[PDB]
Amino acid sequence: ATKAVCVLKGDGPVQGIINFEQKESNGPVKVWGSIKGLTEGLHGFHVHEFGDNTAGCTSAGPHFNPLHVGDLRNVTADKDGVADVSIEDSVISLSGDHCIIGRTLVVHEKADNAGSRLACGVIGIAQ
Amino acid sequence: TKAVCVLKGDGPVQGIINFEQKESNGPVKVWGSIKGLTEGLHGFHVHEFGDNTAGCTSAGPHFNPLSRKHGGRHVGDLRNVTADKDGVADVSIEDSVISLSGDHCIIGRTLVVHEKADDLNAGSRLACGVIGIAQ
Ligand SMILES: [Zn+2]
Ligand SMILES: [Zn+2]
Ligand SMILES: [Zn+2]
Repeated sequence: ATKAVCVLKGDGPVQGIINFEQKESNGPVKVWGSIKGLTEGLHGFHVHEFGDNTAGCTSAGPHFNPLHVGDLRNVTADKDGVADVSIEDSVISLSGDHCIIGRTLVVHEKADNAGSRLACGVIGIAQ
Repeated sequence: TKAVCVLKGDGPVQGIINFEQKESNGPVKVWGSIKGLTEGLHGFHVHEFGDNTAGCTSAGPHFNPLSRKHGGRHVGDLRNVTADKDGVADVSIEDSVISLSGDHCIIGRTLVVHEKADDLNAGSRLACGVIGIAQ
C-alpha cells in the first residue's frame, strides 16, 4: 500500500477520519485528517499493537513497539472540540517491521498517563 | 499469524470472524459467527480496501490482485455462509487462496457479508469490518 485510512469511533462522541500516505517505500508517512468530539487541549495519539476491535478500544493491546514506534505524540483540540491533524512521521511505515496496516489507531483522554481510549479504529489499506 | 474482523452494519447484522495461518504458504483457517441474517445463503467476501469511511460502500470491489473472474476466482471470494432459522451463520472455512502474508494478504482489507447468495449477484453489503492483526 501507499495509502491507509482509519475511521475513529468510540463509546462517546469522539469521531474522526485519519489518512496515511507513504509514496516511497520506507519513506516518511504523512498523517492527516480531523477528529471531533474532544475536550479543548492535548490528546495522546498512538498506534496500538492489535487491530482487534472485538471489545472496542479495550482490545487494541499495548502501544505498538516491536522489540514507542506507535507514539505519534499528541493532537490538539480547539474550543469546538476539533483536532486538525497534519503530521509527518519517519518511524511508522505502511510496510516492513514498523508496518501499521491492520493495527489500531487510538486517541486518548489526556496528553501522553494518556488515560482512557476515547476512540479507535483499525488502520486499513486505502490505495 | 492471526487476524480478526468485527462486522458491523446499518441493521441487526453483526459478527466476529477470526483468521489463523500457521505457515506462510499454508491455508488460512477462518472461523466465527454472524448474527442478524435472513435464513439461508449469504455471499462472504474480502473486498480490496480497508476503507470504512462510507461504511461498506467504500470497501471497493472483491479483492482481486491477479485480475481473475469471479468464482469460489478472485482472491477474496470466500463463497457463502449459511444462516440458520434464528439468523445465525456459523463460519468455519479453510481457504488456501487468501493469505495473511505475501500478495494474497488480506490484513487491512474489508470483510463483507452480503444480502444474497453468491452464485459462485450477492446484492447489497449488509455488514463489514477491516481485517486487523490479532493476538
Ligand atoms: Zn495509547
Ligand atoms: Zn462482495
Ligand atoms: Zn469475487
